[PDB]
Amino acid sequence: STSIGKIWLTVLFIFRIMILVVAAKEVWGDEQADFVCNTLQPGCKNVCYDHYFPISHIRLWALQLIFVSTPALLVAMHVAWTYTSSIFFRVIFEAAFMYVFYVMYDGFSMQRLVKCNAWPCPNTVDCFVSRPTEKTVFTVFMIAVSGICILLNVTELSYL
Amino acid sequence: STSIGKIWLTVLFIFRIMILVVAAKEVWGDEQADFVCNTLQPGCKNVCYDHYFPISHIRLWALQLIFVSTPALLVAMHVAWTYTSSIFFRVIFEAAFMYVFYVMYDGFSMQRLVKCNAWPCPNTVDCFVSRPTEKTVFTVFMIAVSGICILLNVTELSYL
Amino acid sequence: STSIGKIWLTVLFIFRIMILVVAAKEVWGDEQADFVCNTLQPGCKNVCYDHYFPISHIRLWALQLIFVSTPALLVAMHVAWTYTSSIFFRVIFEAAFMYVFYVMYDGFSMQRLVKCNAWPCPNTVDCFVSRPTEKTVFTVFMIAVSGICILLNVTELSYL
Amino acid sequence: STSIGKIWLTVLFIFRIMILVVAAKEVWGDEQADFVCNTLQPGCKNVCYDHYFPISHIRLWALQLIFVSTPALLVAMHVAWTYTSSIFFRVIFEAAFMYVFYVMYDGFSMQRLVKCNAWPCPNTVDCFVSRPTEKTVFTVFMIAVSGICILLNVTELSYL
Amino acid sequence: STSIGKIWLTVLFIFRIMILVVAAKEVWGDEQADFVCNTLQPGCKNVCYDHYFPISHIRLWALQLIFVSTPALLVAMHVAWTYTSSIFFRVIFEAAFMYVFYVMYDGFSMQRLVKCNAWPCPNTVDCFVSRPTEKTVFTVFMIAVSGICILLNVTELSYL
Amino acid sequence: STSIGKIWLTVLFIFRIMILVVAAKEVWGDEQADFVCNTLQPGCKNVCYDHYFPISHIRLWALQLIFVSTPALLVAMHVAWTYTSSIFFRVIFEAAFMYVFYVMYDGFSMQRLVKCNAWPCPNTVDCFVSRPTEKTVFTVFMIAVSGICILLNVTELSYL
Amino acid sequence: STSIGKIWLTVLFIFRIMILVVAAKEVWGDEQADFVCNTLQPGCKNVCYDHYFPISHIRLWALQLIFVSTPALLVAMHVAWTYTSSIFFRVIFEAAFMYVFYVMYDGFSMQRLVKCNAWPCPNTVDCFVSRPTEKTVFTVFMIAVSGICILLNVTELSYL
Amino acid sequence: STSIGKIWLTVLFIFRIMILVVAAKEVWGDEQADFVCNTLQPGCKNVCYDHYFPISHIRLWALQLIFVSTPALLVAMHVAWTYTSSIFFRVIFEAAFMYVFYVMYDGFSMQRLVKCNAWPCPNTVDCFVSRPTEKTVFTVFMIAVSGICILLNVTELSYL
Amino acid sequence: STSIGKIWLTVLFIFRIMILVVAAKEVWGDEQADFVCNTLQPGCKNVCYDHYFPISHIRLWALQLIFVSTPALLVAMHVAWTYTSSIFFRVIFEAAFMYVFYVMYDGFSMQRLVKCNAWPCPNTVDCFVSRPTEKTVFTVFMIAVSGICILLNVTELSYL
Amino acid sequence: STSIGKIWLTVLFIFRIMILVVAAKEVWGDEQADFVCNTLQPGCKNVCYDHYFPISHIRLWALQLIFVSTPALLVAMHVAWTYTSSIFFRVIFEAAFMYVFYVMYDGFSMQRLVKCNAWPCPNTVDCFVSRPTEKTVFTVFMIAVSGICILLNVTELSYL
Amino acid sequence: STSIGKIWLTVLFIFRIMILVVAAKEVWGDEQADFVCNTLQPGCKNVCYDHYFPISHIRLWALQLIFVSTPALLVAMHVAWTYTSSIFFRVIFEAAFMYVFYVMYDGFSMQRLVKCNAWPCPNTVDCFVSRPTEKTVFTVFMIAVSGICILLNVTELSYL
Amino acid sequence: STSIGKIWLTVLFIFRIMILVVAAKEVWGDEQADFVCNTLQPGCKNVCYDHYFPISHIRLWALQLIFVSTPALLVAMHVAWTYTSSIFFRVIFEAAFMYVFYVMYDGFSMQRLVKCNAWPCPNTVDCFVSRPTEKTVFTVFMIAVSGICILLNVTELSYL
Repeated sequence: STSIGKIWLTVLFIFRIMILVVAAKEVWGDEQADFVCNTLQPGCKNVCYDHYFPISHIRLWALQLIFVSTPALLVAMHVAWTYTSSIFFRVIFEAAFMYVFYVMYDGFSMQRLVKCNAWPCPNTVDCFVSRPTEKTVFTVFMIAVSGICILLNVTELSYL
Repeated sequence: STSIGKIWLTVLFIFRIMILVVAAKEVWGDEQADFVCNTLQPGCKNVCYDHYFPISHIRLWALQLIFVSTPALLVAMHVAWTYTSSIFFRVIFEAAFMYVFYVMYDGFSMQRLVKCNAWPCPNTVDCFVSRPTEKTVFTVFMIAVSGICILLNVTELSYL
Repeated sequence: STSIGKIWLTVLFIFRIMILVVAAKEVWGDEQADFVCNTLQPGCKNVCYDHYFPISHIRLWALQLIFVSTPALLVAMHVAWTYTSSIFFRVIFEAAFMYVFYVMYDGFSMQRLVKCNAWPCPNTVDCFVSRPTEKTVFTVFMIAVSGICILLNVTELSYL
Repeated sequence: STSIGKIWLTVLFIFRIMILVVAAKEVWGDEQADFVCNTLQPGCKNVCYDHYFPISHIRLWALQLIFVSTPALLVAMHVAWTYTSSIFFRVIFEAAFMYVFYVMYDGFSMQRLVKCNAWPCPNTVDCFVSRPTEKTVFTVFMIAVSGICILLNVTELSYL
Repeated sequence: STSIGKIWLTVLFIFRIMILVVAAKEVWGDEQADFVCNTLQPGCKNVCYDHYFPISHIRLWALQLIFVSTPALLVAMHVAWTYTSSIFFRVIFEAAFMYVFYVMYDGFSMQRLVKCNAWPCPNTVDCFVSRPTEKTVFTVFMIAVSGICILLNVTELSYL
Repeated sequence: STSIGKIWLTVLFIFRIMILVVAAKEVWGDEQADFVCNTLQPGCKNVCYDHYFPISHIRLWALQLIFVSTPALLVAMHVAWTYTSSIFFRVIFEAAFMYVFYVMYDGFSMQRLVKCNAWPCPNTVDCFVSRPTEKTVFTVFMIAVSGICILLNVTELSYL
Repeated sequence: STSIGKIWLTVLFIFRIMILVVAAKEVWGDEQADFVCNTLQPGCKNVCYDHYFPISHIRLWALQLIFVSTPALLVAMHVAWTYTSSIFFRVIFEAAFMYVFYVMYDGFSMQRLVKCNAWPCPNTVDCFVSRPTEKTVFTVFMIAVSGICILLNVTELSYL
Repeated sequence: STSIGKIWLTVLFIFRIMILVVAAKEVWGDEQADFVCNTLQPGCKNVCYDHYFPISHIRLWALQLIFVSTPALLVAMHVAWTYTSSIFFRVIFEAAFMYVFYVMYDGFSMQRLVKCNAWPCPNTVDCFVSRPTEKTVFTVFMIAVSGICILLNVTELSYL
Repeated sequence: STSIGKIWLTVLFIFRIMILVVAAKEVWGDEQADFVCNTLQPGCKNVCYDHYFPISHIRLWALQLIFVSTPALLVAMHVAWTYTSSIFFRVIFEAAFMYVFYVMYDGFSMQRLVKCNAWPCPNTVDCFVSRPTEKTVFTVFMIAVSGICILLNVTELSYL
Repeated sequence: STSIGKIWLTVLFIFRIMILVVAAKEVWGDEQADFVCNTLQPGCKNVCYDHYFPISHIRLWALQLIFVSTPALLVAMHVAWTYTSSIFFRVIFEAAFMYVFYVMYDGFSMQRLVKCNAWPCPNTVDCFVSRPTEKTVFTVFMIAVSGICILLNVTELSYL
Repeated sequence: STSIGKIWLTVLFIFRIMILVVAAKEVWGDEQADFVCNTLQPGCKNVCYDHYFPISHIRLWALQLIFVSTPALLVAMHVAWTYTSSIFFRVIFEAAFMYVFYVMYDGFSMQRLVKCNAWPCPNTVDCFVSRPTEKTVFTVFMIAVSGICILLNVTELSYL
Repeated sequence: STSIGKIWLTVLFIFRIMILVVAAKEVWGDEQADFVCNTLQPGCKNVCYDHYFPISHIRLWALQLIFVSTPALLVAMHVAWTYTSSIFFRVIFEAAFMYVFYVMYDGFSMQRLVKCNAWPCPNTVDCFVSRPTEKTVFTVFMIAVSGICILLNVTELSYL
């Protein structure tokens, strides 16, 4: 009847791990040498990439998995009331990274072209990103599992 | 007499894993720097590659292995009627990825040449893909095991 | 007196694995960026490489190891007459890959130079392959163990 | 009431490890070929990089994890008074690496541009670093866990 | 008094493994892109490298470790006179690879420069090899352990 | 009172391992393509690098760890007076590699610039090395642990 | 009253010469190395340039000046009825080159961009011409003087 | 008293010629390959150069010398009232080219940098012109002689 | 009635000169650096150009003008029967160069593409020539004047 | 006794002409493509060259020859008191260009290296000029003849 | 009867001039940048070109025309026996340059390929010359006129 | 008997002119882009070329022709004792340039290789000059005519 969510959290936990490590260092790994900017100006590349990518998706997520897994290893070793507390933390972190995500990345749709008007860059330049479609797809999966994990976590935290 | 399919599913499960990991990061790994486009136009490469490859085969498959393996880890931990349910999910996911596959990739035959008429690209350009033959071959194996796994799954789900 | 072949099959099984993984991703890994074609024509490289290498040796072999190892994991889990059946499959697969091998690759001697007259390629071009000698050597070892495994398998399948 | 800090130290220990290994060889790994200097002068690159990066962050930290983990493996095997000693060492090392860190790296804010006036380099050149923002972020996390680990360690060493 | 050689063989076995894997894919891994030939002639590189390196040292050795380790896994599983037989094979293989080694590689001293007069190569060209000194050093260690393993193996096979 | 050194040797043994593997293939791995020589002369690079680096630090050390770890696996399996013998070997090897180290590498301070007057190289050329500072630092740590391990080993070998 | 046209013909004759030789080998001289085509395909340049420029303006004109000046040197040396004949030829040649001009060059407005779909050229490529504006301007001057020379020539040939 | 201007016109006529031919094909001759634009975009060069240089100064001037010299060769051959007419034409042409000059070229001060936002050019690019100072100087001389020639021509045409 | 041909020969003589010198060093001058061959093979360019262009058109013609003008300067200075002799030579030379022309150059139509299978050139390569159309046009003019000069020369040599 | 200076002025006039035209377009002609600046920054070349060379020596001189030759063609045609006037102008122009010369060019010694800190140029860059010695030499000759021409002109203008 | 040779010498004198100046700076002018050597070795080009071309044909000839024309301007101005003297010099110079020619240039047939084994050049390299055929042709013409001029000069010097 | 030298001076005067202008701008014209230095160091080229070529031969000579021709135009216009004076100047200038020549250029033999150790240049570099042989040859001719002109000039100045 209740606490099926424990299962679903384990399922989605392992799921998220596998979604990352498989596509982890085989999608975004090449996202420094594949940022073709249409200029001879040295440095404009690194500037624009730092501009539109303060953090790469995979790092944010990996952190999110840690901060959301930390209450598990927290509640495991407590002694040799706390349940609901660790679970509430498990809500708010998740929600936080989702927020930060949408703020840094207007929506869940990578734009093929990105303009750029930083300093080394003389004027508005046109820099191209790698495989925006596919990254968008993986975003949709991980935000989806995020929303699920939230909703379950909220419901079973509402057990009264 | 029946439930030999449990064996065949384990066999083909491990099989599919081995078919991937062996040829996984040793076939498609070089499928970004081996997409020779016949133009000086910057960016046309990444655009055309994103066009004809929203997702690389191996990612789709890896997902398919997860969504089809999830009902196993689901049914394993249930308590400390559901059988047929997890099995039916195990059908529909498999079939789904096969459909998505054929839609994104007209048939199971990579074309050596691909034309391209996106934006950075001035007109219809001629971009060449890497090793289309061999990838086609591996597609045939994995779709084949897919069809098998379906057919078994349907039959033994038809046990009445 | 008999079924020493079980040992020899285990020995050669592990042997073949070790011959691969050692020289696996340390010989053929560089066999895309080391296919020097004497032309400016874009794409002629990928075309000619796909022409004379529909599959790289290591993939064929890896498959062969799987299809020949599958009857082992097959016979292991059967219940919780079949022996000779799994063994006969173990013959015919092995023989098949040897045939396919010799057909795709006229004999067991990589030619240093390969001509090529596909479409992007204007006329007969001269493309050079990497380390043909050494690959030939490893072919000789793996076909050799193949012939051995066949001969043993046939003899002990002839036990009557 | 007391020695909850043992937990928190294990938690943050494993935490720090995971923060590193995830972003370890996927952030700073490319920090040699992504140091774009605006000069033709050979060697000025390596000179300026050695100048402003005598050590890369990750090495310093990794050492810090070892010197701070060494008193654990020290106190574990002692026989087959020392507690407070190993703990005090565990304070002073941590504090030391924090100091060294702030000295080598004026504050916790990587500057996008760095000037350079070493020998091969004719005059003040303008060299650009990769992803200064993101590295700054990870610095903030690891110094943060550092300050926590200090404060706990000091308090529970003040148990009297 | 006798069969100390069993120890010494285990010691040197593990030794040889460690000498390889450490320097294995960190010395010879770059021995394709570091074969600087002083010509514009396409292909002359791959030709000359195949000429003076039919096999790279590490492959020969790895094989030698397998053929010399095979009699161990052979004698281990025999039943569920042979001792001296497996040991004699263990002699002759070792000696064989030492012979093949000295034949392919005149002595144990890599020459910095190598001339080359194959076909694509118009005339005698001057091709430079990478780090000949260091490879020579590792040759000396592995041939040394080889000679030791031989001598022990011969003596204790002479036990009468 | 005595044989605390057994602990300290285990501590520093594991320490040295961790100092290597962490910074092992993440510092010196790029020390072939980062040896910028100020000449068009082909080959002068490989010549000068072989000149001033007959061996890279990490190899020497790795060997030293093996030759110094070999008396441990030696004394472990002796039967199924020797103590002091294995320990004395454990002294002299350590001291040897320290000597060889200082001879090949005048002191423990990598020079940023290195001149070179070998054969392909027309005259005294100016070749630049990568990150000399940081490598110097790691040298200081490993020689330091070396001196410690010596001093302990000598003292407890002086137990009488 | 009449034969002012003799003057005007001398005036415009010398004029046309000066308009050419001044801008002759200082405008169109660089119209081979300034035909930037957006493709790597060898030869597509020369093909497209030959396509849209069977003849460069200046050659056509120079010929026109010769064929229109030939009746002058013709009528000069006749002996040591013909007047109207040489004059009529002087009309029809002029008119002819004007026609040929407008046919080869749709109007008197060089287009900045020119597409091209010849053979070496894979598909419709985008080739850019040099200084189309300025050449258009000089066309307007020379066609203008052409129309004048015609009109005068016709009128004074209509003297009856 | 009057018609000193005939002298001054001959003086300045020959002057202008000499100012051109000396600096003619030794200043602006290199003004196609010295228009460094900060972009990889093919064609943007020719576009921007055609934009800000519909005509190069020297052509405009050369024309002006012809149209202003034409009334001289006109008045010379008139027969074998007209004076003031040829002189008035000699005014209005001169004034015209001065006007056209100032319109095409905002003032007599070449700007070192010129932005550009034409079609091939993705956005506002920064293109650099060659030796803007020196060309400005020669403009000042030729406009100066122009103003003089005007003023004299007007005065002596005002002879009544 | 007769010897109008003297005029026509002077006319066409001066004509041919003017057709050359105008288009002389402004068409074929760039016919060495505009022979784009689709190969990296050094030297294949010069080989193929020497193959299909033993002589450039303009040289052949220039010679023809000299050998055909030599009988004029011959007959001019004879003293201080011969007429028909110098005229007959004037026929046969002209005819000769026309023959040689058609032999070296199959017809009067330059082919855009030329294949080439000389020695440095590995196989049949595809080399592109510059402006084949326009050169063909000038050939048609000069062969045309050649045929005229012949026909006149033959007729008036047939005066009897 | 007097007006030998007329001779000396003709002598030095023709002299100066010959000194220029010989070394004119054979020294400074290559002074745009031989201004090697040690930076990748586009445009910094043209900027720095315009900075330190507002005018090339030869232009200044050529002007000086014209303004100093203009009083000759002035005094020649005066009619069909003025002597001293044209001669005084002949002094002041000469002196003027000498002044302007020394101002633009600190002394008569071209510096091999020139630093530069204009806008595109990030900081003080090091740009190298071509053949500074030789240009200095020719400066010394032309300033020398200048001083002579002055001194004579002043003396014979002081005839009273 | 005699001294027709005066004519023939004038004819061939002017002839030789015209053969040169036409093909003079339009054949050998590009014979420095069209000497494609198949090596990366800097300098080997200039070395090999200096080796096989101590002097270019056209220089030798031009000298020969001067030394053979000098006795004409010699005999012209003698006063305001010598005839035969100037004529004999006119023989021996001509013959001399023919000898020097054949010595420097084995025969009158340029070889397409030339090997080269000078110092910078590591070993026998293969350098390709430009248009060897055509230069050979012009050699044949000029040596031919040389032999004629000799034979006439000898005969009419044999007038007795 | 005497003043044949007037002839010989005219002969050699015109000779020297022709030797220059023929080989003038067709030998040394390419002596800036053909100074191949074996270094990446920017600027070292221009430095070394300025070092070993403060002046190119042809300039020195051209000056020498002017200073030695100036006494001719001097003595021509003297009026509308001086003879020996102009002739003595004609000696000393000639001798001077010969001296300066031998000083700047150790002897009359251009060395193929030239070392260089100026400032930008890090150490002794190896720079290669173009066609040293041929330039040496022309030096021998012009110094030869120089010595002749001297000797004649001295003798006939010794007429008493």
